[PDB]
Amino acid sequence: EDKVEELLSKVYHLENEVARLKKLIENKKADMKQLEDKVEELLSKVYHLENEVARLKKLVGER
Amino acid sequence: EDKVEELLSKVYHLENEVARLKKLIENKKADMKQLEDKVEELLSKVYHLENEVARLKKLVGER
Amino acid sequence: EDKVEELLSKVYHLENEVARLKKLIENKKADMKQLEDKVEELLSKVYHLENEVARLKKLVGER
Repeated sequence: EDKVEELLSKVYHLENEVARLKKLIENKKADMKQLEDKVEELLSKVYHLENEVARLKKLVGER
Repeated sequence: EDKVEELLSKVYHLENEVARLKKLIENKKADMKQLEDKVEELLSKVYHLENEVARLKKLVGER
Repeated sequence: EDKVEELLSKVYHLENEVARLKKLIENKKADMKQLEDKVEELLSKVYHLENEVARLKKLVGER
């Protein structure tokens, strides 16, 4: 093929691949956000358990 | 340089950079999957601790 | 427009979009690293709570 057609085809292929990757990145970003939310909730559930365990230790006099 | 050579070089550089980024995205996706698994396990370990703490509170009569 | 100008413009647009995506990927990688650290800490906080709960169960004789 002539070089101009070659180039047009390679550029179009790149445009489609960049679009596909941009959609994947976006999806990974949203997945990360959801995971970050779950980790923040886990941090709070753990802190609550730490306080409940401390209170049980005080009740039974465990140092 | 002539514009056709310029373009061919810029396109090749883009192809290599898009490949490199596609491999990075793929790697980030797999890392996310593994992390999601660890977070699901943490959710279960926390729920189990919540049940064990509740049962201890009942045993000692802690409201 | 002539095809050479067309191509130069499409290539420049691709270069800018690839740069933008590379910066997003990099940012997602660093966010993942920070999240992985928080998950490793959560794993340790959970293990510690499991040991504290086990010790409380032994103290009160709960099987």
